[PDB]
Order: sequence, then structure tokens, then C-alpha cells
Amino acid sequence: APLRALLDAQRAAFLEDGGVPDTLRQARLQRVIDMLVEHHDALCAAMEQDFGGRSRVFSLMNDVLGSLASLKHARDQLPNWTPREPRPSVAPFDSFGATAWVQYQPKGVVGIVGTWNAPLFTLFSPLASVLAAGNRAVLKPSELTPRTAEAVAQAVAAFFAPEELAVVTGGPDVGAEFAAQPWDHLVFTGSTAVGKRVMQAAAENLVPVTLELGGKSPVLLSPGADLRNAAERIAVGKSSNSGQLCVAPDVVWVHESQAQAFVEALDEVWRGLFPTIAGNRDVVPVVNERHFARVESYVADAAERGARVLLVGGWPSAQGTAERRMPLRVVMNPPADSEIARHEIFGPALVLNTFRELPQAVAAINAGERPLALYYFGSDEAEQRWVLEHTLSGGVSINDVCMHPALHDAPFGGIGASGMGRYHGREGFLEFSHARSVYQAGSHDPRREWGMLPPYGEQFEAMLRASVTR
Amino acid sequence: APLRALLDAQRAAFLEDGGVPDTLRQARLQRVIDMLVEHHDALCAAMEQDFGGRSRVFSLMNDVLGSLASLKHARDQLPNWTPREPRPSVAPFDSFGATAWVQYQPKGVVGIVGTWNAPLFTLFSPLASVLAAGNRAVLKPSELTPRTAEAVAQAVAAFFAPEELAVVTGGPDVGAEFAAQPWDHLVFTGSTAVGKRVMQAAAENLVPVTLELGGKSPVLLSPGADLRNAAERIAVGKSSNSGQLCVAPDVVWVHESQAQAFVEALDEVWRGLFPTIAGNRDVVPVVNERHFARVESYVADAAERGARVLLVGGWPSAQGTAERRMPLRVVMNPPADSEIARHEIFGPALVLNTFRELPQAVAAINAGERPLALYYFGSDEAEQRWVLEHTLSGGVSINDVCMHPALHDAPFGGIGASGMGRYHGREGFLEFSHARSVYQAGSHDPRREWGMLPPYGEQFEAMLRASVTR
Repeated sequence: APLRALLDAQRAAFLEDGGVPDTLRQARLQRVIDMLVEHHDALCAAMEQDFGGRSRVFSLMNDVLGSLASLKHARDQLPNWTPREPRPSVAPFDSFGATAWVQYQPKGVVGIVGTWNAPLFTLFSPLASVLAAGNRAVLKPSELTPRTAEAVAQAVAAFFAPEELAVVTGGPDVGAEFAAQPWDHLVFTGSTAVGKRVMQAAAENLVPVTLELGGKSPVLLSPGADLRNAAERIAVGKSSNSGQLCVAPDVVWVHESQAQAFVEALDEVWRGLFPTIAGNRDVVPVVNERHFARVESYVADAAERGARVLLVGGWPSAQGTAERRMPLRVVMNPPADSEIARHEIFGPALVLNTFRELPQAVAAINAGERPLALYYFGSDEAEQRWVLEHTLSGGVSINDVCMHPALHDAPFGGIGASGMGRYHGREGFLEFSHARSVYQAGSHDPRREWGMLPPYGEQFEAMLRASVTR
Repeated sequence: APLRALLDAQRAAFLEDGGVPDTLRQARLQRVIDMLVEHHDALCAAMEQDFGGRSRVFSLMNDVLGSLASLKHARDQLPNWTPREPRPSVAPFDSFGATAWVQYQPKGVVGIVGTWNAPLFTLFSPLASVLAAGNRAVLKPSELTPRTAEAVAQAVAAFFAPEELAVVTGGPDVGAEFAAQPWDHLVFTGSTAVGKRVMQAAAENLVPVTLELGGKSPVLLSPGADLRNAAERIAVGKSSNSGQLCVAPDVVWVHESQAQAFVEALDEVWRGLFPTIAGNRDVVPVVNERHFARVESYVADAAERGARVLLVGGWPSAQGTAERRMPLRVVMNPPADSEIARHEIFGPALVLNTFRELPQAVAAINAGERPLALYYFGSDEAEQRWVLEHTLSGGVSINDVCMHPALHDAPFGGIGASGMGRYHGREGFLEFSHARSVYQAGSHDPRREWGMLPPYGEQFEAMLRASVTR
């Protein structure tokens, strides 16, 4: 009842809104920016405590500045997106004055369900597109970052009336009720398995959904790639948030003859990034004991099944285990029925699979679900093109990892099991708009003269038949 | 299994296509064009007999030429849609050579479920966009047009290998198995209630959907509108297919003082279009006795509840009833709990609601579900703008009805209960494509030398804080 009452109040205000001018959308976006600028110290502290020691430097980059960048881009660019677009109209009536256009209008009240790994970005980066399109919104921060959820709730209550932007906090019971409301559009970031249940819940009210989901993002290492450079970039991206990123490298494909050299370079880079693991505040802990036991169970299962497990970047210790801070474990060619071959790792472990011929790796990728991200390292344009043409992933980075979601003017989203829909840029503006085609009649209707109206003319029928051509 | 075996055969062949060049997509579209050109007379005969007398002129114009025009537009225009689109890359790394683009790739195997009221158009017009995007497809014609379904199946089997394009026929049991398959995309046209169940079925496999559904499409008659011109255009569009169109005018809103003039004009026009009703091959029958009883019960139920019912365009007769050919019945101001106020008519009856101030009509529209189409007649540009700004519908026609789905270069689809997603034009190409964002790294990575890598120093932190600005 209280959640529905909030949706109804936003909807009542929207139906009185009518048109939502550019400058009102920009003012709303500016208000969100001003709120984050005012509250970012409290927000970084909350994120740190929620993880049990997540670096405020990483939070500032990933969640605070990442969100601010999305919001500013939408603020500054949306005047280019709102104008209507004239289109050719229906021939031959356009020869008599008929015209046409597409106009974009907000859908109304959008719900946004965030996740815990980037608990501001997964709320405020989709919000930037949602507000640019002229909607009102309700945010549901993750209960796995409850200090952050509460700081976001207090901050929005201080800056916004609830009819314009509101926050709902609570456990997964609240989230479930959230997903069942008749929104005009629902955005969800989270696991593939939960995304299915979100879509089932949305189906009850025909709510369109943006689902940003998961998978095992592969890296393809060209047999001709600079292995030392690839190891550096992959180490930086994989160690970010201790692998707790939706686009983190999950499986690396490397030529058999280059596996050892790659792991050695990966280890050297990682030890230079993290000279200690236990007690190192730069190492992001696994968010909680549940997810720590999850990741560790994949590693232990792989070892029991006979896969070789390598330590990269340090040694485990009692204290690191207690802090949920770990070096990278690399699992070589795990069996297809092992847990780590079948689940998203989302943590400090990595699968390293070897190949003889790069099409062998592409075939394995294609036999699995389509990942949110796919990566290719190399310098052979023909090979790069072949890999992309014969795969499908949500997005791609070439000669780096984890970079394409930071593109403001390109869509960010999945495909297949990694999700549907997108946000960011003009594509994200379109996602939360209805594209409304309009035909406008001309002055003179020639149908009656031409015999096109019943009782139908024989000449008209003759002309219809002469129009059936290749 | 047979249905799944066919999907798997198409999927296996898709994975071997790799890239799908423009010219292959054009050849596929041309083969569909050639098939329809070769078989259109037999298809029009099947459609006539399935309805018990649907005009071969109407079928030729709407199902045959409508489908052909969509396919030829996709064939001729797709080389404009497939090129990759460069985009600004991620700052500051674009100052170091990083680049980006969006590339479009087919999703794979698309299922298309058609309906009976336009049994070719609702298969082949979405198919045009599906094939333009590089996909393979399976079609499910409506079983309410069984001769047409069979003719489509035989025509496709004569012209196409089933791994490229195939047809499945059968009743609701087949339709349910069809909606449960793991397509890469599913297109469904039909009622809102069945669309809900389709979306529920798709959720189990995270299948993205294009749902083209229903509602009660309203006409707003400005008090300044030319009433005779509006009556003429509305009579023509409402009598098309005897109202069995997803964008047919369903409710007309008229100022109280103009209702009589409008109904008199509508009658005069309708009698000119159909001087007789019974035995008149120009009058499309209601497709079968079930839908005939449905439509007639809405009329009866409204009169039983006190609503005035007016005859437009002729007088009912025993012969007309047996043929399922009727004059228009106009139901005035029916109560909100009447069947005709709550259901899509989709036949030869129309609700006429009166207003004293035009905003009353908009308010009532906004209190119901969002319709697939909305129409405005008038000459006041400001009033026209106000109406469109304060309503939302799939599409719109101004000073005509039923025209905007014939736009080749604008999307066609619904919003809210009238559906989600779209086809036609570049928008339809994009519907059945994945838009894959790609970041490509530059030569020199500046992060290390700028202190952006762990171990995190205080100067990097200071630079981050200095970036937190309005």
C-alpha cells in the first residue's frame, strides 16, 4: 500500500505535467548532481563500511564520479535528443500534403532497482537517462549496502519532493513488492536468475524492462598479442573491486604455449599493485560472508575435480580470509561440469582456458550463454574482425578490459542471458521514451476520385494488380 | 521437440553464417517478395474464404501490397542501416588514441506470431525488419484463418529451406509451445490478455519480446473541426475490414452540441460507401460466428444498461446477420461498467462519448489504458499540441484515422497495455539487432604515471576530490 501510494502520487503529478521542457529536465539533473556533490563524503564512508573496508578512492571514482559524469552528460546533451524528427509520409498522399514525424515523450514513472557492487552507479547512471527522457522515478538501493541505501534515502529526501524522485529502502521482501508495481518502465541490475523473476513479475502488468544481468565475460588473447601489456590491463581491470564488476574478465582464453608466460606477467603486475593483501585497504573485500563462501566454493570444487589452481599476486592467510581479502586464484581448464565453469565468478578468481586455434575458443564461447562483455587483445585487424563477427556480447573492449561501460555516447547493456535493453547516451534517452509516430493528413483526399473507396473502381483494382511486382 | 528441432536447425545455421552481408539479406527479402508475387491470387482467395467473403480488393491492398511495400523498403534501405557508427570514446583516454563505435549484429532466430485480421501483413511486415537485421525466422500464422495459414506454409516451403525461413501451423496448443521456445527474439501481435501470457512465457528463457497488442483507440473531435470531413475520413477508416483493425477508431469524443450533426454525416457517408450491406462483397464479414456473437453482445449489453444505440449506414437484415455483415452501430455514452466500455470492439460498432470541454475527454482517456492509436481532428495548432502532450498512445493520425501504420520510415507499435517494442523502418531494424558498443584502446596507458593505480597515493585522491563539482 505505501509503495503503491508513492507510485500513484508520482503518476498523478506526471499526468498534470503534460510536456516536460528541456530546462526542467536539466534542472532535475542538476539537482541530483548538487545532491551528490554535497553528500559524497558521507556516501563514500557508507560504501566503505558496507563492504567491510572498500577503498574510498575506488568508490569516489567508480560510484561518485561515474554517476556525476552520466548525469552531466545527460544534462548537457539532452537538447539534441528531444526535438521531433520529420519523416517521409505515406505515398501517394504525401503528394497531396500529408506529412509525418516521430516525437519522443516520457513514459511516466520509472522504477530503478540497483545492486550492491556499485551501489550508486547502478541507481544514478540509469537515472540520468530516465530523467533526460522526462520521467519521474523511484529508486530501490540494494539491501546488501544498507548504510549506502540509507544515506541515499536521506540525501534524496533532503533535495527532492517525493513526487519527483523518491527512494524505497528495505530487504529483498521490499524489492519483490517493488518489482510487482505497475511502473511505466522498470530497470533492474542483478543476476540472470533474479532477472528472470523480475521479468515474470513485470509481465503481470505488461511493464517494459531494462534488465542488466550477468554471465562469464571472456577475454581472447590473440596468439600475436603483447602478453605483458595484456597482463597489465587485465590485472588492473580484474583486481578492480576484487572482481565484483558485471564486466570483469571471468574467463581468459590463451594459447597453450603462452599460458605460463601470461600467468607470470599477471602475477608480477598484481604484486606491484598489491604488495600486501591482508590489511591492505586498497584491496576491496568480497562484500559479505555469503558471497565470499560462494566464490571460495567454486575454487574448492574445481580443485576437488582435478583442476590445477594457481596463486597469483600473493598468498592466502588467516587474516586475509577473515577480512575477505584474497589474492587471485587462477583455475586452469576446469571441467565443464565444475561450478566455476558454470557460474559467474564475480570475485577474486579467474578461469584460464588454453587453446590451439582461436576458433576453438570462439566455439566454446558460442556454446555458452552470451556474456555481458567480451574482450580481444591483439594487433591483427582481420583476426579482431573475425572474432567480433562470430561472437555476440553485450559490449566489447579491444586491448583493454572494463572500459566500454564508461562510454557516455554508446549504449550499455546485455543480450540473451546477459540482459535486454540499455542505458547511456541517446540510446538510453530512447529507452525511457516512447517514440510516437504521427501522420498528419493533407488538405485534399484523392481516394474518392481515384475509385479507391467502396464501391471499388475497376480501374483502381487494375492498378493495384499492376503494383504487384518484384 | 519437432518445434525445438526446427529452432535448433535455424540456430545451427545462424552460428555458421558468421557475418550476414547486405546482399544476402537483400536476396532473402527478394525471395519473400518473389514468393508473394507468384502466389498472391491464391493467397487472396484463401483470405476471402477464411472470412466467409472478405473483399479480394481489401486483401490485395492491405495484406499483399502492404507486405510487399514493407519488404521492398527493407530491401532497398538496409545498406543505410548496417554500417558501424563511430562514437566519442572515454575521456581522458581519447586524448591518448582510444576510439569507440557501435556495431549492429543480428540476434539469431526470431519467432513471429501473426493474427487473423491481417494474416499476411502481421507476419511479413515484421519479417521485413527481422530479415533486414540479418536474422532467420519462424512464422506462426493464425489458426482463425486456416486456409491462409496453410497457403503460407506451402508457399514458404516451396521457396525457402526451413533453416532460413519456416512456418508452423496449429491451434492454441501449438501457439503455447511456440511462445515457450528459447527464441533470440519473439514477435507477437494479438490481444492484450494473450500478450501478457506470451510475455510470461518468454520470461522463463529471458526472450525479448515485441508485443503489438490492443486497446480502445480514441478519436478527439475538436469543436472547431470540419465535422463532415471528419465523418467521411472516420467512416472510411472504421468500415475498413468492418472495424477489425488494431488501429480502428473505437471511441469518438464529440462536443455534446455536435453529436447529432456528426452522426448524420457519418450515416450519409456510410450509405454512399455501402449502398447495400447484405450480399455486398465490399462489406468484410466479422471473421467467424464467435467474434460476431462477441461484438453483437457488446451492443446488446450497452442498450440493456440504458445506452442509446443509433443505426449508421443501413438497417440490419436476416441475410446480413447470417453473412455477419452489419451496418455500424453507434453506442452513445455507455456506462463505465458496460462490456463495450471495457473491451476492444474490433468490429462494426463504435462508442460515441460526448464532452462539454475537450480536457474532459483527455482526462477520461488518461484514466483508461494507453491505446495503440489516438486520433485528433481539428485545425487549431495549439489545441492539437496540447492534446498530444497530455496523452500517450502507440501512434497518432491527425485529421485522418488508420494511416500511420503505413509509414515505412517510422516505428509502428504500442505503449503500456497496447504493447512494447516496434517494427518498420530503421527503428524496426534496430529492434531485431543487437547494438554492440565497442571501446578500442590507444597506444599509451597514462594511468600508472598519473598515480591512478594502486597503491593509491594522496595526490591522486586530491585530484579525484577536485573533480567533484557541479
